[PDB]
Amino acid sequence: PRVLVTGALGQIGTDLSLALRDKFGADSVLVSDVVEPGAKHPLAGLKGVEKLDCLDSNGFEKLVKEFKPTWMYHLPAIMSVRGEAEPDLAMDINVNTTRYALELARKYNIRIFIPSTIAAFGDKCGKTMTKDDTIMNPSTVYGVTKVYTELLGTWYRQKYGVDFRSVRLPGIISAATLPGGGATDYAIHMYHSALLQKKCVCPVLPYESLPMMYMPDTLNSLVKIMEAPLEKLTRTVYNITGFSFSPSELRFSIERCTDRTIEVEYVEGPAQKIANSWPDSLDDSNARNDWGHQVKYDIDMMSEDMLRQIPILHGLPSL
Amino acid sequence: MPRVLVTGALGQIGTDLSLALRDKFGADSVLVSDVVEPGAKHPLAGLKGVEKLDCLDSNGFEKLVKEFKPTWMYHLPAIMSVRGEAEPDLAMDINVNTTRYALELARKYNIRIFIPSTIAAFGDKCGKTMTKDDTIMNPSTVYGVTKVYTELLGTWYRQKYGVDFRSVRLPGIISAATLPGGGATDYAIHMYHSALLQKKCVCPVLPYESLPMMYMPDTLNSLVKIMEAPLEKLTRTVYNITGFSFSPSELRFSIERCTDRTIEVEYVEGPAQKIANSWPDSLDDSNARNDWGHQVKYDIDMMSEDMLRQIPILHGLPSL
Ligand SMILES: NC(=O)c1ccc[n+]([C@@H]2O[C@H](COP(=O)([O-])OP(=O)(O)OC[C@H]3O[C@@H](n4cnc5c(N)ncnc54)[C@H](O)[C@@H]3O)[C@@H](O)[C@H]2O)c1
Ligand SMILES: NC(=O)c1ccc[n+]([C@@H]2O[C@H](COP(=O)([O-])OP(=O)(O)OC[C@H]3O[C@@H](n4cnc5c(N)ncnc54)[C@H](O)[C@@H]3O)[C@@H](O)[C@H]2O)c1
Repeated sequence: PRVLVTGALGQIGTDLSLALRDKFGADSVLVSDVVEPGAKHPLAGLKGVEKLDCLDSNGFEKLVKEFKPTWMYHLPAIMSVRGEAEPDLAMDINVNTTRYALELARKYNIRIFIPSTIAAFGDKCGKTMTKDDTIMNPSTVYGVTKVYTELLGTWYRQKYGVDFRSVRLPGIISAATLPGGGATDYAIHMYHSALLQKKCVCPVLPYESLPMMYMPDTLNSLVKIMEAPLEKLTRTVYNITGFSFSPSELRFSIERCTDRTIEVEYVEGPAQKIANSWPDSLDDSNARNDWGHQVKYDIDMMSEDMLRQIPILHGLPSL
Repeated sequence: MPRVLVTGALGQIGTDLSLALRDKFGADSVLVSDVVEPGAKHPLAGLKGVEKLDCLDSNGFEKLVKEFKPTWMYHLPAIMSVRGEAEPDLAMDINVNTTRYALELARKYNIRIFIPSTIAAFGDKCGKTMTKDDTIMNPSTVYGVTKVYTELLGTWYRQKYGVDFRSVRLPGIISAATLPGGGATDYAIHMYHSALLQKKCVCPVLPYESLPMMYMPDTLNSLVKIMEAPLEKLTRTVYNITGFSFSPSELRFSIERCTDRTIEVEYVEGPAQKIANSWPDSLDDSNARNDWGHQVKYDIDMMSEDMLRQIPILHGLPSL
């Protein structure tokens, strides 16, 4: 198994690149992104890290000819909040990079994973335990580009036999990457605020529940789906979930683990109208039955690990 | 009176729509455009307000919009379902990129913009009988895929920027003015030609494959009416519409009534069959009916009468 990763230096890529390196060995894994890893970044100095802009189809093909992958994880995308503000970049990146990856997957017989997202759903999905097949009316361009990713991948599978595999990831929580202005990124902010003992200004409303998953469960699942025999897969795109929580549910969790009250004021920002159009929870029975998707962390296990790791990885005050 | 721009105008839909808009609103208020120039027997040859514009040329597309200042736009170019399976790269280039440019232009210059979708946007999980406006969409062609994209992108432009994006999922459209090509629903137009010529029709769709269809006069009344409707009457951006549903053998019987003779039709399955089979047999268009008055005058025999009489006149095929 020779594994190419594109968009490999962001939140998912960082940890997935290390996980795959450890399992199949550094010589069987090639990691690429349009930027280079910074000095403090976990993949710096390592070899088998390349620069590739996936918008350059010929460059893309060049790397694939040379490395001869049997597997590819295609991760570059502009996500829900950023996309609303830079839609042109969203459409370019999410539509065209994906187009080229699937064309290379067809031509060089690569098994290709491209993640979708709960942002592919909108307010007609059926908000409670959303099924794998339902109405898709996303309210963000990111979401729109991901419905397209899903349909087009599945068409490549039917038409050419391309082994296209995908999951709808819930919001993903990890320690290793600092927090942005993204929709589910408030969770990652509250951990940091609690460690610094500062005011958390949470843009998502206190009782807005969302499906979420902690990264080690995400890594197990992204490898497991791709190791599975094709024969076992009754579909190309699967909901997976970890657990649903609201920001008040997260604040509690963090208080139980720090034995100290933390400071949260809830003032809505752009993430709230977005999150509200998403499902509260997913039905992932198909992923469970077909290829063994499973979850070992609950919200309190995750907080304990997050409150330990953040001080180690970014020097915030330990607990 | 609106100022209407039509892109993709020389094709099957464009030809008859362009003429209708010219009649109704004045030739002065209608600009139409296409990547090629019209050939001399084309109904739009020799007419004013007919330009050459490649919609993949964003700069060029913008320049014409700037000069003309439309208030409405019908953005028609696409690669359709049978051709798209064979030329997928072209389908994705046309169907995605021109659409993107159109919407940006609609936003930027305040255009009410119509972009047709299709029954081909549905697949075999849609609910095959009397399919709803809102249902599972799992199209089994790249065209279908790009049209789901078009539906959702346009909708997002309505929500995010206030763009008055409007659309319908057209069924198989039947018209006489345009010579039939290789597409799925076009077996129907060929069968009218084979009958006037008294030649074999080798049909690549299987005889009992029912599909939603509509006759051009009705589709024209609907295309104009959806665009005249005031925005507050529209409960949604994308509407199903149909005329009536028929299979190849139904169409053959209907031609045989009018000709009072037998046609020869042999069924040899082609690539149109699998595609067509994944589409709805019929659609629920109640929302379109209630919201903006979508209505239908022709049935299959009114349609055959008119096709068999019109094709000779328009194209010199043997009469009656
Ligand atoms: N993190 C989440 O909570 C989450 C949730 C659901 C789905 N996903 C999906 O997982 C994938 C990865 O998400 P992430 O959280 O790692 O995002 P991220 O923004 O953290 O990482 C994205 C990486 O893509 C790179 N990139 C941008 N343009 C590129 C280009 N033209 N060529 C090559 N690389 C380019 C960026 O430099 C960055 O390293 C995306 O498709 C995303 O939609 C993520
Ligand atoms: N005809 C049907 O039964 C049917 C059904 C459903 C939806 N539609 C939609 O209606 C639209 C028009 O269909 P049609 O049947 O008239 O198609 P057609 O193929 O007959 O006509 C297409 C026209 O678009 C033009 N074109 C191609 N590339 C172009 C470009 N880059 N810039 C400008 N023009 C370009 C072609 O020259 C042609 O004149 C399509 O979006 C189609 O999906 C048609």
